[PDB]
Amino acid sequence: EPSPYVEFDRRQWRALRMSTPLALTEEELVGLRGLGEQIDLLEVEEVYLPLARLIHLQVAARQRLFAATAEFLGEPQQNPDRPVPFIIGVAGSVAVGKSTTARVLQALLARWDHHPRVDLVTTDGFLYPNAELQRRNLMHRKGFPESYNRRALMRFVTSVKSGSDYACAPVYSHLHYDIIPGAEQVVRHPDILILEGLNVLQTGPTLMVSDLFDFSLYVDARIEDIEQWYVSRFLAMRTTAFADPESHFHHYAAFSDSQAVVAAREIWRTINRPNLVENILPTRPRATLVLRKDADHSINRLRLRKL
Amino acid sequence: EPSPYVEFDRRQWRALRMSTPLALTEEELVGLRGLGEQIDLLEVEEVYLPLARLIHLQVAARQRLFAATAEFLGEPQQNPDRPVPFIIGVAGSVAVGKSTTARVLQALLARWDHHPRVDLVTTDGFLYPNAELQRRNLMHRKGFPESYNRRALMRFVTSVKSGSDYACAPVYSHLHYDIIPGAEQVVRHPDILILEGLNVLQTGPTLMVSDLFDFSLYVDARIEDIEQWYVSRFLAMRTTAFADPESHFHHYAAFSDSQAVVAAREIWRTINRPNLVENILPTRPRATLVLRKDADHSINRLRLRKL
Ligand SMILES: Nc1ncnc2c1ncn2[C@@H]1O[C@H](COP(=O)(O)OP(=O)(O)OP(=O)(O)O)[C@@H](O)[C@H]1O
Ligand SMILES: Nc1ncnc2c1ncn2[C@@H]1O[C@H](COP(=O)(O)OP(=O)(O)OP(=O)(O)O)[C@@H](O)[C@H]1O
Ligand code: NA
Ligand code: NA
Repeated sequence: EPSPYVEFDRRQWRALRMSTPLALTEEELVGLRGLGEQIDLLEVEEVYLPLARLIHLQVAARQRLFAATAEFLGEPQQNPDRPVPFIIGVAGSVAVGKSTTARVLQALLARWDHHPRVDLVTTDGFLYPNAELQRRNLMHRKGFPESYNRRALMRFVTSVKSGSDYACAPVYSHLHYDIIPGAEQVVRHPDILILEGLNVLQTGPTLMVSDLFDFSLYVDARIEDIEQWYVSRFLAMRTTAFADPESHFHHYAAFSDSQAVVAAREIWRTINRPNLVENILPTRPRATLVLRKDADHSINRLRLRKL
Repeated sequence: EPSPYVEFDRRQWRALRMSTPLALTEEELVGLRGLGEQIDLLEVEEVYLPLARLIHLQVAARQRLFAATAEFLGEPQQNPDRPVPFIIGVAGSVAVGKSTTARVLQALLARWDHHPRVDLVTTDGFLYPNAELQRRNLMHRKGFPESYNRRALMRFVTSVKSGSDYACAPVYSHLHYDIIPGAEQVVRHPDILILEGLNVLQTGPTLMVSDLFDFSLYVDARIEDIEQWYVSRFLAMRTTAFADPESHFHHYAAFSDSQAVVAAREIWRTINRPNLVENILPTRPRATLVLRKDADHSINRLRLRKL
């Protein structure tokens, strides 16, 4: 029976790469790869290149849609070379790899003919300050929809896509586990804006950023695996981030593999997992493209929305 | 501050009509107008013509989007003259005029160059049978999301848009207040499919028909007015539909203006109003175009989604 989707195995997907050129060194893929991630240039070749090709085919097509409305509205023509920014959403669970997926994607798309301004904005900075979360009894729901200033987030994307000269987003510090005072990321009329976060794909009683997306990615994996990835990465961070005396979680550095595992699982059980199940996963159905990962972080399956 | 929307007054909207021809007689508008509706050829000129123009501009544009994905997928070209059907959703409250709005729209779009097959499907037929509603304790929630076989509805639209040769939908009888046994509406690869219902625009934890829409209309009016329209129409039906001895509500024909008013308001209070507030109105934010009506049924304002 008919389906809005079309699935592929990596062999199948690899072939749609067609002629697409690989413009990234292995030293560059590294500065994009997050701790624990297994992405290599091969995967970028058989998976991210076709995806970049697809996206570019749609970037031009997606604008005929706006032009039409512009033609209808009698309005003049586009603004000869400052089009409606193509907005891309990247969603997925904590520790699934989306952050890397988002960075690799921005790199590939920026290295394109004529060289388009491709900005990447994570929703981290749209989290409420710890003081504000403390006030709303939310310090233990960081990552849940309500922990974000979803209104500010919407004003931001709406602004950039509505053709603004520049827009600002706050900045979150992963070292201090909090929003950075006075800091800001400025975005100037990009050609493509990539928005990455746990729920970007959420719908609601109001127009949300998921409604402004022209294309969307959802990095997926078996829930047991992600937990394994989360915990492993947690243990792994004892000698990297947590090692730093400035880290809000420096006390974790001294944990034993054993107590660190216990600590990691508890956080996952009480926070990240509930949010994945209750909020993130239910948005997967409408992702333009879903990247399914095997326990080894390898992307070997894909589901595309043809409808 | 930027907005995804752009509003118009009828004067403003009237002008976007541009050159669009009026191909409907006043005798034809009548066979489309529902009891209580005040729509006339003037309104069709200053409101429905621009709208038809807009939609046609998008019908071609919207397909460059599919072609792109087809080009990417290596797939051959479209099927030379049986394109991806353009799906249009029309939503709104009971008694707001959408049913008429939907019929007038189908008429206008069918009377177009090359003459496209424009089918209209109301979600009435996707309601569960009274026996089935009785079983789910839903006979008093007819119109609410749960009273519809939303899965069958999705299979239907998915099927038509996925390029099916033909698809079937059940048929609802307004005379018998129930689904008609063995009846079916067959839709054959339309060029445009109009889907009209109370909630068509609903989103959820799963891919829904709102997600397959290429354009959407939401007929709006002040809630107090709609109630007035509902009640008036209810009274008015004592000498038309209810007069028929076959009517499931024939007993209403004998009501006095007074007890009929009481009866009408109760139904509105307990069913239609709650559903408008809790389910329909919350979907308005994402309608491509909203037709705002003044107490006299006159459309004098419009809100278009430019984003
Ligand atoms: N305490 C931390 N210090 C630094 N980085 C952290 C910390 N916790 C999580 N991270 C994340 O590690 C990410 C890079 O790895 P990856 O790209 O695999 O992240 P992820 O899977 O999206 O996980 P997360 O949602 O925690 O970022 C950075 O984007 C950063 O947000
Ligand atoms: N008992 C009834 N008998 C016949 N038609 C009815 C009855 N109740 C409501 N209607 C509706 O009257 C509609 C035509 O008028 P209009 O186009 O104004 O309807 P509407 O505002 O959408 O109201 P409704 O949702 O009740 O159809 C028909 O589509 C039919 O569904
Ligand atoms: Na910028
Ligand atoms: Na047909």
